[PDB]
This record gives sequence, structure tokens and C-alpha cells, in this order.
Amino acid sequence: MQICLMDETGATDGALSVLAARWGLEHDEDNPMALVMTPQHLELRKRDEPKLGGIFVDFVGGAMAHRRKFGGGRGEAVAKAVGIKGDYLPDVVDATAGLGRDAFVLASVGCRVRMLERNPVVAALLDDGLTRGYADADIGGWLQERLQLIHASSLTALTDITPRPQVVYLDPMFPHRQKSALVKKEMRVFQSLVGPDLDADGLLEPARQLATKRVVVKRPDYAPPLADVATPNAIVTKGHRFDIYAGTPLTELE
Repeated sequence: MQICLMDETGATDGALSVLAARWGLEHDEDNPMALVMTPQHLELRKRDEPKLGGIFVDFVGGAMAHRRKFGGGRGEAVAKAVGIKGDYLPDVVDATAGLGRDAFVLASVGCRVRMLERNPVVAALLDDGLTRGYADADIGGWLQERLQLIHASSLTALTDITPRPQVVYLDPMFPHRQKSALVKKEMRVFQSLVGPDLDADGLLEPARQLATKRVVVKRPDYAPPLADVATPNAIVTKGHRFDIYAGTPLTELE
């Protein structure tokens, strides 16, 4: 994948070159997006918009830290969508990793989450977020077990996932039209990198085969259900809803 790689670490150790080789990235000086390595983290910038700043995955502080304390925790809509109730903490596969926000919420509540990311630049960004997260003295320890990353497509490598999780979470990039959704920098930048997931409808089928209990799909308001498959089960939140589907029961069952 092409991206404008930029080095701002001033270490001349070749780290940036290794990272690119590691994730199969190819330097593109004229690319509209830049992947920047700083002395602290790896971030994404929308070159034609400097004033938007760069974005990076941060599980320790910032918005995520606050969301962990005031977001609702097991009280969040997504948590209730995946079925977190009582002392039930289902293994979850976040098939559309993204920036890791929802995946982290579920892990923080106690769920063992595995995130699947097919976009190499996003995997590099998530990977960098995990490294800093694992080094944390507070969450570092449990984060390593409850939040892992797998780089591949969820339309082919999802059915190969084992042991099978009880829940599969889906939140593909929707073709946002409202400029209201394109106000915050986080989205104006991330969307300029990955863009709408043209093949999003193909995620439901394989997601329901992996999950042994439930599949949750985050969808903005008025947005049609994924793959146009209707469902009477859904949690309506503020600005969006979470459609709920059944999975595929165990077979061998040890």
C-alpha cells in the first residue's frame, strides 16, 4: 500500500524503513495521506489539512481514558449489544478494528477481544497503540491478554479464526453523507485514508458463521441494515443503533 512515510524521530536508526517493510507499505511522496513516526508514537495526517493535526491510537490516555471512566463501561450501548450481562464476558472478534475505540471498551469491561484489520497502515497504527498500551503500568498486563491484533481480511481469515468467539462485532466505514459526521478531525482524517468499505455487505455472512452466539453491527441512524438483512433485535443509541443477529452454534463441542 502507498502512503507518504515521514520521519520525525531524529534517530536515524532506520526504524521507519523497517516499519514500512514490516507492513508492506510503499513510500509515495505525492500521497494525500502521511504516516508519521514521532519519538513517542506513530500517527496519521491529512497533508492538505495541517490544522487538523495527526491522529494516533491511544489506549492509555486522552479520549479513551476518559471514555473508560464516563463512557458507561458495561453500561455502554455497544457493551449491552454484545450481551455483556451479569458475569458474562464473551470472547469477541472485532472484525473491523478501525481505531480500536469500541474494541478497547469491550476489553476494558473484561471481554477477551481480537481485532481483525485488513488495512496495513491502520494495522501499523493499531500495532503502535498496543505497544504503548502493553507498556502501561496500569493496563499493560491485562491488555496483552484481552486485546490482540490480527492483520488480514475479515472476509476470508474470519472463518479461519479459532477458537470461535461467542460474539463478532462489525462497524465498517459507512458512506457518510452528512457533513455533521465529517466535522471532527478523527473522522475527517481516518476516512480520507480508508474511505467507505465498498464491500461492507459481504461481512455479515461470514460474521454469523464465526460467532457462536451473536453478531453486533453498528449502524448510523436511518442507515439500512448490513446486507439488507432485517432484524427485530437492536439497541438504539444517540446517533446510531446496533443491529443484533444470531451466530452459528457449536458442532463438535469437545
